[PDB]
Amino acid sequence: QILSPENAPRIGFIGFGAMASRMGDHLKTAGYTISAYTPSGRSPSPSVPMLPTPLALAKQADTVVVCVPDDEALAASMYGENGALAGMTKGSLLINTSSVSPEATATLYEAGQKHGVVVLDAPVSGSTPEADSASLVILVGGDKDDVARAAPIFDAIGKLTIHAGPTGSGARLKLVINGIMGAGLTTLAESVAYGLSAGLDRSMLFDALDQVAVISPHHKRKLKAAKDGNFAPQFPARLMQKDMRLLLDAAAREAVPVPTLAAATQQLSLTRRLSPNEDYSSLIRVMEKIVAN
Amino acid sequence: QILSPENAPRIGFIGFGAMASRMGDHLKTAGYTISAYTPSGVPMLPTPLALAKQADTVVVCVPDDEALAASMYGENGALAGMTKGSLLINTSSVSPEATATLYEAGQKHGVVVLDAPVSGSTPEADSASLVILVGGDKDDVARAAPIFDAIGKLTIHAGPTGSGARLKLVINGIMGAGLTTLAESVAYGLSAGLDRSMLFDALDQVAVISPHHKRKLKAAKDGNFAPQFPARLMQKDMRLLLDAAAREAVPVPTLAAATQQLSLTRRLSPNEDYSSLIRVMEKIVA
Amino acid sequence: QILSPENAPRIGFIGFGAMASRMGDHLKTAGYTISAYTPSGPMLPTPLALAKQADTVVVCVPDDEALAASMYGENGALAGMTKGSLLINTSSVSPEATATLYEAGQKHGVVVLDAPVSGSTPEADSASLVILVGGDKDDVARAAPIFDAIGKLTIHAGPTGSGARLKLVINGIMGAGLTTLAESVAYGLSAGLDRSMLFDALDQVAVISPHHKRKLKAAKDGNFAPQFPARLMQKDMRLLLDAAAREAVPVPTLAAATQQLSLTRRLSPNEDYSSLIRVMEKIVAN
Amino acid sequence: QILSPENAPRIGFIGFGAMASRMGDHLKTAGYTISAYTPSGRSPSPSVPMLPTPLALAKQADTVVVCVPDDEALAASMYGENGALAGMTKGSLLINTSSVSPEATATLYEAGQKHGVVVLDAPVSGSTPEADSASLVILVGGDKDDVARAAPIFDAIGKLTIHAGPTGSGARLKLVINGIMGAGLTTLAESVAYGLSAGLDRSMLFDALDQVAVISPHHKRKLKAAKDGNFAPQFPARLMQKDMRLLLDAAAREAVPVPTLAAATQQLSLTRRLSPNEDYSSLIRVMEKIVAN
Ligand SMILES: NC(=O)C1=CN([C@@H]2O[C@H](COP(=O)(O)OP(=O)(O)OC[C@H]3O[C@@H](n4cnc5c(N)ncnc54)[C@H](O)[C@@H]3O)[C@@H](O)[C@H]2O)C=CC1
Ligand SMILES: NC(=O)C1=CN([C@@H]2O[C@H](COP(=O)(O)OP(=O)(O)OC[C@H]3O[C@@H](n4cnc5c(N)ncnc54)[C@H](O)[C@@H]3O)[C@@H](O)[C@H]2O)C=CC1
Ligand SMILES: NC(=O)C1=CN([C@@H]2O[C@H](COP(=O)(O)OP(=O)(O)OC[C@H]3O[C@@H](n4cnc5c(N)ncnc54)[C@H](O)[C@@H]3O)[C@@H](O)[C@H]2O)C=CC1
Repeated sequence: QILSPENAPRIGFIGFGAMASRMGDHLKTAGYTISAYTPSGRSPSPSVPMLPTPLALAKQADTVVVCVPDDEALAASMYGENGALAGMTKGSLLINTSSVSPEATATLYEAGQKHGVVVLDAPVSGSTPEADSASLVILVGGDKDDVARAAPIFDAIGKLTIHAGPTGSGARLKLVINGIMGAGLTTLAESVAYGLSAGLDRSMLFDALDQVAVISPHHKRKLKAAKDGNFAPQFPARLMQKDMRLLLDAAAREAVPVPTLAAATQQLSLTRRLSPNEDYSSLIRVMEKIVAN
Repeated sequence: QILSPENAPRIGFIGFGAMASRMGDHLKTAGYTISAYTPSGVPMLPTPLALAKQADTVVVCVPDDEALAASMYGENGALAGMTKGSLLINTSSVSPEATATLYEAGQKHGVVVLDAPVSGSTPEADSASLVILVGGDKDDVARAAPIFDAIGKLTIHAGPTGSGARLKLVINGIMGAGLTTLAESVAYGLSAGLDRSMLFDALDQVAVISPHHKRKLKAAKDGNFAPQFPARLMQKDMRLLLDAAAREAVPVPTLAAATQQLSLTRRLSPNEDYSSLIRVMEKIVA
Repeated sequence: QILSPENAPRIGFIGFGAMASRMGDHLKTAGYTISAYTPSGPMLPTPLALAKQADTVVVCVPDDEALAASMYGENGALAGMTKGSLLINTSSVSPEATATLYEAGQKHGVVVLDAPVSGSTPEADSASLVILVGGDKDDVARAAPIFDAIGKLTIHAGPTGSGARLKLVINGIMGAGLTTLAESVAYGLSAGLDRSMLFDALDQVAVISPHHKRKLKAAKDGNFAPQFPARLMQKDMRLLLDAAAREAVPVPTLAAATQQLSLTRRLSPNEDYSSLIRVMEKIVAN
Repeated sequence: QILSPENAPRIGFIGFGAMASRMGDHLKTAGYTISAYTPSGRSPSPSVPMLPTPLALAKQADTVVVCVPDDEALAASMYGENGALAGMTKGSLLINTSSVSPEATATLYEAGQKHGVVVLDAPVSGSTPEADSASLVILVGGDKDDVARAAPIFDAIGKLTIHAGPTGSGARLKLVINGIMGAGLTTLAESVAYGLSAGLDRSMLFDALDQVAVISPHHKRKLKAAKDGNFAPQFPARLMQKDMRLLLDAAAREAVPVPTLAAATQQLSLTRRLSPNEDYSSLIRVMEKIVAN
């Protein structure tokens, strides 16, 4: 039952990008055999065999991990003529680490039920540095017994597994954390922009904010990087802004007013428009440029 | 000219509330003689003038621009009682305009005014772990160092006059919008069916919430909004920041949204901690 | 080719609510034979059965999910229409749902016009709707008798998808127009202005739209009988914000308005979306 | 008592810019004698006598009308030995048409009481085209008997006098109306921007929006001008954004949450930063440039 390497050695990835490839390396170290599918056929890992379709990927894996950008990519690869779900055996596990909507999560869970496949919604908190060090925090929705089955996989890629509740709970908890992260950055960029506009020395201001208790450790790391103009993508603007769009849609469906998060989303739209592929913290540089002019 | 206890033993306070009384206690331990004036009435003095006449250094801790003007200016105000060459230290959270007015007025009296607001609330004042954010001349900041060292753990020299007031506004914005962001995000999670205890405990484990805001979240788990920084003062600070950002023509939509949420917070409970917005949002969702 | 009563007398509706019924009254007067399907309950049992006995299909459903439920599959409307026929979608749905339906119609040889309308139940009563239509010029001309009977003006917005997009533009203006007015009134009341003075004064200024002045007059009397319910206005705002995020366009005023309309929907989903005026009055009155 | 041209022919202006000079022409037509003071000594009407100080203006005028940009300009010319109040005679009327804060309004009313001068806060709704046609709406605070005294002056410059309440009521009603105007424009600019970003033809879209009932007559006029790129200053961004700052300060003092107005203010800050002196409707062009990227 437990998906240890002896019981279920073959883990197939649907999607194999910045996070998934780093996850795969820790799973390979833990004793699993890794394979992957991507629409392009390329991936950052040359030694990982590539399968031609999602169906072919699923037909030769014991467990499937999904790590795709959005609802549309998830639907493109799980359903249809060559979709992954129909390639899985009854009683097997699908682990979705993608950041997708509650609706996409419910659709996949239901489709899994029809095929006899248990789908865990297990998005992660942490970016590429945390993927590198296997210090991700797994946010998982599903039955306790199914989370237990996946324990060795979660343990290999992360430092902590939070059982958020039944199916859908992991996806919702991820949306919560994404909103905190996105609005924390827009808040910081706007506050820095006011300080600079009001004449504060840039080097003094960036170093002073490293000393205050009201900024998170994640955002202090972004602020230090931004002092250096370093926006190499850990979490690109295109993905952060998509997560903000998903959160605002979910909050509207629940009829919860979230004006701070809604404002932050618009700032991250501007960030994405100006540079989709650099780190989402580049809004700091955007705001600096506004006040320079 | 350094303002050590042996050189300037008498520190007189204009305003003596939660923060100031805690600062005054730490300056007493450091060896200064504390006096104070408050509108309501440590030895107390009946007027700002009387307070400044019997003090070597004056420290101001008043709520807003209006209180600052009422106690600094005029024949019974603090400046009229001060002597050329002395220092006034304003720790109040006031506008850049009020700061510039007081600096210029101080100059006419031969008094150097340091704008030295602080980061940290009553727990930080209790433990003298405040961060002092001070604007002024390098040598005047040095004159005040023993006072700043008694009440805090770090003095940040932010620049010339007005730089401390501006840096406090920056930090206020981060603090206020950090709270409104957290309240809204928790509200979504609860509205989407997440178990309350699970959600509060999970958020204590993530790296994207500040230590300050994680403390607020733990208190909110218990419905505890006893004031450390009351909604009326946080919302006032947000009003000041948004006024200054408008005068500088800097678009700050996240801070503007947070300000409106803190207006609602103040309306519903002006005196409980500003983190009570967490409760306000829980009640909306419920 | 033209869908006159002579050439295409039978118009079948998918959905038949507040606007679709009023739409049908005018098409009846124009000489068409009206039939309809709704999931509740001349009424036909399925969308398939509806389409089989209609010459033109008009769709008026609340959201993307309802559109997909009734459009697709063996019991869906498309499975029952003939190549060369035309489906007119007047529903307020997403650009994504619009594109999906257009492509599905192509596979069946069916042209899908996205023709949402501007105007509410009073304009549907008087055939005063403005039709906002995307499609080929020749397909739009085919539908002209139908658009002329239900409305006063047909705007050809561009190719397929252009009507859906133009509707989203107009929905943003309508929604944020109301939230702006509700907050401005709220500030006025909180600052002590007489309520009847204030409502009457705003009726006389040139910066409020005729639509919003009619809402303001109704709100003066506390009348929020639904013409456009909060649940549907807030859904339209959700769609617009999703579309604006997909296009990466920053729209802070529209995003703020959406959050106020989420509160409005939560407090009263079925009253007119203008009830936010009352919601804000109650915030100010405590 | 009634301030008709017969009883009180002389009207002196403190400030004489775009609005005040147009008011002056209609008062001249109604049979008043016009004089003015500006700090610069010049005005768009070269046929009107200029006075060197506010004090000198008030000494030779029966009623004084004030039309200055902001609180700071108001205090500079009302107070002190050279100010207008020092030159007015007990029992005369001061009519302030400036858009200033409720605090500045209360200060000037109390100061006028000390001098025996009743101050009416009478800002106006309407811009330069309405001033040209005397279609202004006067929003006046004060006692009904003092409003009645000023009726012939209000009638010559406007089409409707709204008695908003006691002192301070006109200033507050002007703030209400300014917020509707400002956020009406930012709403329209953002909605147009979405439409353009989604591929709608520019000419089609501007013309289509002229046909819908959810845009005000004022903003329809701005939309037509914006199609033409015409942002000649009727109401410059620097003054609109100042008015929004005043409204958001007042709303914060009243603890009233106004998120749509707050969002609009930030958009008008960007507008002012990019072009302070063009019409405030230039945000439409700003947003078009953002989507052109
Ligand atoms: N900091 C981060 O980057 C984190 C990202 N996430 C989430 O994890 C997911 C993956 O993120 P990254 O690896 O950073 O993205 P990425 O852009 O680096 O990788 C995307 C991968 O998915 C593949 N892909 C695209 N469409 C596909 C389809 N239809 N079927 C299968 N594969 C497809 C791409 O070829 C690529 O291998 C996203 O949902 C993201 O929001 C979660 C935690 C943190
Ligand atoms: N002021 C207004 O009410 C206007 C509304 N609209 C849009 O027109 C559409 C309909 O609006 P209203 O008639 O006012 O709404 P409504 O709620 O009064 O009518 C909805 C109708 O659709 C039916 N329906 C529900 N689910 C269905 C499904 N899965 N398949 C088929 N029919 C289904 C319902 O039974 C009902 O007959 C919405 O997209 C709305 O946003 C557009 C213009 C103005
Ligand atoms: N569309 C508009 O332009 C409208 C403007 N208002 C308000 O009316 C006031 C004037 O606006 P505009 O005439 O358009 O501006 P403007 O800039 O054309 O006129 C300003 C006038 O005041 C004078 N001035 C400046 N500082 C002064 C001081 N300290 N003392 C005396 N005069 C001084 C200037 O020399 C000039 O004559 C402002 O408060 C504005 O917000 C009201 C309604 C509409």
